[PDB]
Amino acid sequence: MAGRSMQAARCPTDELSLSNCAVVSEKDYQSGQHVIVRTSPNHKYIFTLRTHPSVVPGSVAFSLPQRKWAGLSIGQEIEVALYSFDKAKQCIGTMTIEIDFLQK
Amino acid sequence: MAGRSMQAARCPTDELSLSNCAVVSEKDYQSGQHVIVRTSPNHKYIFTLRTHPSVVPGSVAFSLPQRKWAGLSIGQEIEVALYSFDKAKQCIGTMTIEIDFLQK
Repeated sequence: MAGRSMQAARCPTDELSLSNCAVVSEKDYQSGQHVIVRTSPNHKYIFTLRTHPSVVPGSVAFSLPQRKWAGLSIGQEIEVALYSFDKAKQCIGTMTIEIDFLQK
Repeated sequence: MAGRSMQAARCPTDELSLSNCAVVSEKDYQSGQHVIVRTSPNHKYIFTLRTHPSVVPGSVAFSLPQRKWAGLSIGQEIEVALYSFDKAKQCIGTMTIEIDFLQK
Protein backbone atom coordinates (compact mmCIF):
# COMPACT_ATOMS: atom_id res chain seq x y z
CA MET A 1 0.00 0.00 0.00
CA ALA A 2 2.53 2.59 1.16
CA GLY A 3 4.94 1.33 -1.51
CA ARG A 4 7.93 -0.98 -1.93
CA SER A 5 11.31 -0.55 -3.62
CA MET A 6 12.47 -3.06 -6.21
CA GLN A 7 14.14 -3.73 -9.57
CA ALA A 8 12.83 -3.18 -13.09
CA ALA A 9 12.76 -6.00 -15.65
CA ARG A 10 12.17 -6.61 -19.36
CA CYS A 11 8.71 -7.25 -20.77
CA PRO A 12 8.22 -11.03 -21.26
CA THR A 13 5.57 -11.17 -24.00
CA ASP A 14 4.59 -8.86 -26.86
CA GLU A 15 0.88 -9.00 -26.03
CA LEU A 16 1.63 -7.70 -22.53
CA SER A 17 3.55 -4.82 -24.13
CA LEU A 18 0.58 -4.05 -26.39
CA SER A 19 -1.78 -3.98 -23.39
CA ASN A 20 -0.05 -0.95 -21.80
CA CYS A 21 -0.06 -2.98 -18.56
CA ALA A 22 3.11 -3.33 -16.52
CA VAL A 23 3.96 -7.02 -16.21
CA VAL A 24 4.17 -8.29 -12.62
CA SER A 25 4.68 -11.63 -10.93
CA GLU A 26 1.71 -13.42 -9.38
CA LYS A 27 3.34 -13.23 -5.93
CA ASP A 28 3.70 -9.42 -6.01
CA TYR A 29 0.41 -7.97 -7.31
CA GLN A 30 -2.75 -9.02 -9.14
CA SER A 31 -4.27 -8.39 -12.55
CA GLY A 32 -6.51 -5.34 -12.72
CA GLN A 33 -4.56 -3.48 -10.02
CA HIS A 34 -3.48 0.10 -10.67
CA VAL A 35 -0.14 1.11 -9.14
CA ILE A 36 2.12 4.16 -9.14
CA VAL A 37 5.78 3.75 -10.12
CA ARG A 38 8.19 6.33 -8.69
CA THR A 39 11.72 6.81 -9.99
CA SER A 40 12.27 10.09 -8.10
CA PRO A 41 10.30 12.66 -6.06
CA ASN A 42 9.12 14.15 -9.38
CA HIS A 43 8.98 11.08 -11.67
CA LYS A 44 5.63 9.37 -11.02
CA TYR A 45 3.70 7.25 -13.52
CA ILE A 46 0.52 5.25 -12.91
CA PHE A 47 0.22 1.88 -14.66
CA THR A 48 -2.10 -1.13 -14.64
CA LEU A 49 -0.51 -4.35 -13.42
CA ARG A 50 -1.00 -7.60 -15.34
CA THR A 51 0.13 -10.91 -13.86
CA HIS A 52 2.56 -13.11 -15.80
CA PRO A 53 4.27 -16.14 -14.20
CA SER A 54 7.61 -15.43 -15.89
CA VAL A 55 8.14 -12.16 -14.01
CA VAL A 56 10.41 -12.67 -11.00
CA PRO A 57 8.94 -11.61 -7.63
CA GLY A 58 10.01 -8.18 -6.44
CA SER A 59 10.32 -6.75 -9.95
CA VAL A 60 8.07 -5.32 -12.66
CA ALA A 61 8.81 -5.93 -16.34
CA PHE A 62 8.15 -2.90 -18.55
CA SER A 63 8.06 -2.93 -22.34
CA LEU A 64 10.23 -0.63 -24.45
CA PRO A 65 7.45 1.97 -24.97
CA GLN A 66 6.62 2.10 -21.26
CA ARG A 67 10.29 2.28 -20.26
CA LYS A 68 10.93 5.06 -22.78
CA TRP A 69 7.89 7.04 -21.60
CA ALA A 70 8.77 6.70 -17.91
CA GLY A 71 12.52 6.85 -18.55
CA LEU A 72 12.97 3.41 -16.99
CA SER A 73 16.16 1.41 -17.51
CA ILE A 74 16.25 -2.34 -16.98
CA GLY A 75 17.74 -3.28 -13.62
CA GLN A 76 17.21 0.15 -12.03
CA GLU A 77 15.61 0.83 -8.65
CA ILE A 78 11.99 1.98 -8.60
CA GLU A 79 9.22 2.14 -6.00
CA VAL A 80 5.77 0.70 -6.68
CA ALA A 81 2.78 1.62 -4.51
CA LEU A 82 -0.82 0.45 -4.83
CA TYR A 83 -2.87 3.21 -6.46
CA SER A 84 -6.61 3.65 -5.96
CA PHE A 85 -8.05 5.67 -8.84
CA ASP A 86 -10.61 8.33 -7.87
CA LYS A 87 -13.20 6.75 -10.14
CA ALA A 88 -15.85 9.32 -9.19
CA LYS A 89 -13.86 11.98 -11.07
CA GLN A 90 -10.78 10.42 -12.69
CA CYS A 91 -12.84 8.12 -14.91
CA ILE A 92 -12.04 9.16 -18.53
CA GLY A 93 -15.20 9.82 -20.57
CA THR A 94 -13.41 11.42 -23.51
CA MET A 95 -9.64 11.40 -24.26
CA THR A 96 -7.62 12.70 -27.26
CA ILE A 97 -4.86 10.48 -28.68
CA GLU A 98 -2.30 11.39 -31.34
CA ILE A 99 -1.63 8.22 -33.37
CA ASP A 100 1.25 7.55 -35.75
CA PHE A 101 2.75 4.46 -37.35
CA LEU A 102 5.02 2.95 -34.72
CA GLN A 103 7.43 1.61 -37.37
CA LYS A 104 7.76 3.86 -40.41
CA MET B 1 -6.37 -33.78 -26.94
CA ALA B 2 -4.98 -32.54 -23.62
CA GLY B 3 -2.01 -31.03 -25.47
CA ARG B 4 1.55 -32.18 -26.16
CA SER B 5 4.74 -30.15 -26.41
CA MET B 6 6.90 -30.39 -29.52
CA GLN B 7 9.28 -28.44 -31.77
CA ALA B 8 8.56 -26.78 -35.11
CA ALA B 9 10.19 -27.70 -38.41
CA ARG B 10 10.39 -26.74 -42.09
CA CYS B 11 7.77 -27.70 -44.66
CA PRO B 12 9.16 -30.63 -46.72
CA THR B 13 7.39 -30.19 -50.06
CA ASP B 14 6.21 -27.18 -52.05
CA GLU B 15 2.82 -28.84 -52.57
CA LEU B 16 2.35 -29.17 -48.81
CA SER B 17 3.20 -25.48 -48.39
CA LEU B 18 0.64 -24.58 -51.06
CA SER B 19 -1.99 -26.75 -49.36
CA ASN B 20 -1.52 -24.49 -46.30
CA CYS B 21 -1.68 -27.26 -43.70
CA ALA B 22 0.73 -28.00 -40.87
CA VAL B 23 2.84 -30.89 -42.14
CA VAL B 24 2.89 -33.69 -39.55
CA SER B 25 3.71 -37.40 -39.43
CA GLU B 26 1.27 -40.28 -39.71
CA LYS B 27 2.48 -41.52 -36.32
CA ASP B 28 1.77 -38.15 -34.70
CA TYR B 29 -1.67 -37.56 -36.24
CA GLN B 30 -3.80 -38.37 -39.29
CA SER B 31 -4.49 -36.46 -42.48
CA GLY B 32 -7.34 -33.96 -42.27
CA GLN B 33 -7.04 -33.39 -38.52
CA HIS B 34 -7.11 -29.92 -36.97
CA VAL B 35 -4.88 -28.42 -34.26
CA ILE B 36 -4.33 -25.30 -32.18
CA VAL B 37 -0.76 -24.35 -31.24
CA ARG B 38 0.21 -22.33 -28.16
CA THR B 39 3.42 -20.30 -28.02
CA SER B 40 2.61 -18.19 -24.93
CA PRO B 41 -0.22 -17.68 -22.40
CA ASN B 42 -2.10 -15.49 -24.91
CA HIS B 43 -0.47 -16.62 -28.19
CA LYS B 44 -2.66 -19.25 -29.88
CA TYR B 45 -2.78 -20.00 -33.61
CA ILE B 46 -5.02 -22.45 -35.46
CA PHE B 47 -3.66 -24.88 -38.06
CA THR B 48 -4.84 -27.72 -40.29
CA LEU B 49 -2.90 -30.98 -40.34
CA ARG B 50 -1.58 -32.94 -43.32
CA THR B 51 0.39 -36.14 -42.79
CA HIS B 52 3.68 -36.74 -44.60
CA PRO B 53 6.04 -39.66 -43.84
CA SER B 54 9.11 -37.40 -43.91
CA VAL B 55 7.98 -35.67 -40.72
CA VAL B 56 9.92 -36.96 -37.72
CA PRO B 57 7.74 -38.13 -34.80
CA GLY B 58 7.00 -35.47 -32.20
CA SER B 59 7.66 -32.62 -34.65
CA VAL B 60 5.44 -30.59 -36.98
CA ALA B 61 6.71 -28.86 -40.12
CA PHE B 62 5.19 -25.46 -40.91
CA SER B 63 5.70 -23.51 -44.12
CA LEU B 64 7.46 -20.15 -44.23
CA PRO B 65 4.21 -18.18 -44.75
CA GLN B 66 2.58 -20.05 -41.87
CA ARG B 67 5.59 -19.54 -39.60
CA LYS B 68 5.60 -15.81 -40.37
CA TRP B 69 1.84 -15.68 -39.79
CA ALA B 70 1.95 -17.35 -36.37
CA GLY B 71 5.37 -15.99 -35.36
CA LEU B 72 6.83 -19.50 -35.33
CA SER B 73 10.52 -20.27 -35.80
CA ILE B 74 12.48 -23.44 -36.54
CA GLY B 75 13.94 -24.60 -33.24
CA GLN B 76 11.23 -23.37 -30.84
CA GLU B 77 9.25 -25.47 -28.37
CA ILE B 78 5.47 -24.97 -28.55
CA GLU B 79 2.35 -26.85 -27.47
CA VAL B 80 -0.10 -28.51 -29.88
CA ALA B 81 -3.63 -29.67 -29.03
CA LEU B 82 -6.18 -31.29 -31.32
CA TYR B 83 -9.16 -29.02 -31.97
CA SER B 84 -12.65 -30.08 -33.09
CA PHE B 85 -14.61 -27.67 -35.27
CA ASP B 86 -18.15 -26.77 -34.21
CA LYS B 87 -19.74 -27.40 -37.61
CA ALA B 88 -23.09 -26.12 -36.32
CA LYS B 89 -21.66 -22.57 -36.33
CA GLN B 90 -18.02 -22.56 -37.50
CA CYS B 91 -18.64 -23.47 -41.15
CA ILE B 92 -17.41 -20.81 -43.59
CA GLY B 93 -19.75 -19.75 -46.38
CA THR B 94 -18.03 -16.65 -47.75
CA MET B 95 -14.42 -15.56 -47.23
CA THR B 96 -12.98 -12.24 -48.41
CA ILE B 97 -9.35 -12.63 -49.52
CA GLU B 98 -7.01 -9.82 -50.49
CA ILE B 99 -4.73 -11.23 -53.20
CA ASP B 100 -1.37 -9.81 -54.27
CA PHE B 101 1.55 -11.00 -56.36
CA LEU B 102 3.56 -13.17 -53.97
CA GLN B 103 6.79 -12.34 -55.83
CA LYS B 104 6.97 -8.94 -57.51
